[PDB]
Amino acid sequence: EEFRPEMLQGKKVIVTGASKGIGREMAYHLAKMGAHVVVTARSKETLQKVVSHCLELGAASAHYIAGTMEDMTFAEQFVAQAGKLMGGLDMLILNHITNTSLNLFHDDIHHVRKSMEVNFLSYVVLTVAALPMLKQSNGSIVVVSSLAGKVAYPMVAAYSASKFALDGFFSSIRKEYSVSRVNVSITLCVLGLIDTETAMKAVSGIVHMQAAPKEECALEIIKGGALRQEEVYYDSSLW
Amino acid sequence: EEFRPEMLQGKKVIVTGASKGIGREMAYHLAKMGAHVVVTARSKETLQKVVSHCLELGAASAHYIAGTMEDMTFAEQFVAQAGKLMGGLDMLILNHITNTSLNLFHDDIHHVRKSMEVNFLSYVVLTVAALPMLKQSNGSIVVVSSLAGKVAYPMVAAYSASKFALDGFFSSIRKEYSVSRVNVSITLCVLGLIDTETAMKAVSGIVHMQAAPKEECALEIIKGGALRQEEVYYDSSLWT
Ligand SMILES: NC(=O)c1ccc[n+]([C@@H]2O[C@H](COP(=O)([O-])OP(=O)(O)OC[C@H]3O[C@@H](n4cnc5c(N)ncnc54)[C@H](OP(=O)(O)O)[C@@H]3O)[C@@H](O)[C@H]2O)c1
Ligand SMILES: NC(=O)c1ccc[n+]([C@@H]2O[C@H](COP(=O)([O-])OP(=O)(O)OC[C@H]3O[C@@H](n4cnc5c(N)ncnc54)[C@H](OP(=O)(O)O)[C@@H]3O)[C@@H](O)[C@H]2O)c1
Ligand SMILES: C1CCc2nnc([C@]34C[C@H]5C[C@H](C[C@H](C5)C3)C4)n2CC1
Ligand SMILES: C1CCc2nnc([C@]34C[C@H]5C[C@H](C[C@H](C5)C3)C4)n2CC1
Repeated sequence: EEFRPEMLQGKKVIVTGASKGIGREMAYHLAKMGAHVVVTARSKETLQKVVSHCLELGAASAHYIAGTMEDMTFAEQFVAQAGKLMGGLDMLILNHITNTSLNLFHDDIHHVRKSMEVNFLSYVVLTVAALPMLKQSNGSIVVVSSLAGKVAYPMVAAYSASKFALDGFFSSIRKEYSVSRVNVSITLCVLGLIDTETAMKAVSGIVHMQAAPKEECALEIIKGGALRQEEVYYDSSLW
Repeated sequence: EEFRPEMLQGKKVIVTGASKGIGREMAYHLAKMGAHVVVTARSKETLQKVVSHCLELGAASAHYIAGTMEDMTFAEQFVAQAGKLMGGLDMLILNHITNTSLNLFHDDIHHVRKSMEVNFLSYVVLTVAALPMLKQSNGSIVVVSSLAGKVAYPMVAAYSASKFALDGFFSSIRKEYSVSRVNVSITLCVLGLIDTETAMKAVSGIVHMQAAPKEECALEIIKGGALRQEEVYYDSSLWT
């Protein structure tokens, strides 16, 4: 089965970490495909500009809700609102991560914990909230992970710990979904370096892997989830 | 080259989740090799019985401290008290896990969180507490993981997630330590099914893998840590 931009046409999609970076690109991509979108992040400010340009790009719905994925109660409640706003859910793109930077690990448990809460725990919380709505549509769950979630790299240990956990968790749930009756697919994205603002600043003179375009990456994620692909790897050509 | 039971002789070792199972087996092995051991777990009474049989087995020191790795403060203070008792640390064997059982995941976020806290966070917290003592001894860290910490399996999703995190974190810290000046080794153990009491009860009649012996396991872990092996795989002869 080939991808067709129409596969997204009209679908009800949720995109977290959408105020910037790859998250925003997907929201615009989803708008250009005429989908319903609910974007979330902390920047109330930036989200509104993203919603508006989403309408201009052709989104069917284009709403936003702001709040921190540090608060599990928000993540839970947000999926309810987003489902109410759209009257259902087809696809849940889990993409937000707490800010991290390249640093040797010394004793920053605080970062290790916050990283695990925002990068891993909240995804499960959002997944638990979205599962019923997703079951009613035979929908899709999209987990945006990193190449550091498959291979441990120095200077990103805590972040790496969180992106592994997603692998362990969502890769098992996928197996349970199989012998259960759950028709919700789970696409895990293993991205290399992507030329987003925050990323490129963070790696500035440390190590160059030839980042790949955030526009093309954002689509390649959307493409995989549409095709119910088990996982997606963006520019392995660069590995 | 080969392991020699003396390599642990006199060494000051910590074993968590040592109140039973593979954790207890490691403490007894360590005493038989005549090392100093400080075991921790929640079971005050059971721990006392383990220290006693360790003295009998020939351990040099053989003490205990009781408490739950749910309280991050305890873990932090535990390594402090444990280092005073032995006057240093040579090897830190992280072995405890929160109770888990075969269950499809539905909405037990509570278990996901407790699993990450006990099976993963406390290990970092303990690792942080011991690094000075371990640097001062060019020591070793042993993280006891599962075949589920490398392959996703149904019914163990929360547990599996926690064991993946251990790999990602310690596998980087190992590489970080490589380019820093840190001579502390990190041994990751990927065990298959091991015939401990709780595991066999928890898997009974559901899963049919060839259980492997806890005595040989507990040793095969220690051998790995003694030789500063990056990781150890126990009875891979049972899976393929
Ligand atoms: N960029 C890469 O090279 C790369 C490589 C591999 C994997 N990835 C993965 O790709 C995803 C995004 O990459 P990126 O370049 O887009 O990062 P990014 O540009 O910094 O985007 C971060 C997003 O996450 C949100 N966010 C941060 N903290 C949040 C919090 N407490 N609560 C809610 N939202 C929060 C941000 O919104 P607010 O600031 O408004 O809170 C922001 O929209 C991530 O899942 C990453 O793991 C990226
Ligand atoms: N058993 C297997 O087949 C298998 C396979 C792969 C990997 N592993 C790993 O091998 C390690 C031990 O395996 P096992 O079968 O021997 O487990 P076990 O027999 O049940 O031993 C559990 C130990 O962990 C401690 N424990 C439980 N909750 C604790 C808590 N909140 N705080 C502190 N300690 C706690 C117990 O002491 P208290 O009850 O007194 O608290 C107990 O001494 C584990 O790290 C496991 O992940 C095991
Ligand atoms: C900001 C944090 C977001 C992020 N997610 N993955 C990465 C990578 C870190 C390094 C270098 C490169 C490939 C791989 C190992 C994954 C990019 N980053 C870095 C940018
Ligand atoms: C009780 C908790 C201890 C534990 N850790 N990993 C396992 C395994 C679960 C299943 C069957 C077998 C191989 C692999 C998949 C890992 C053992 N267990 C047994 C269950």
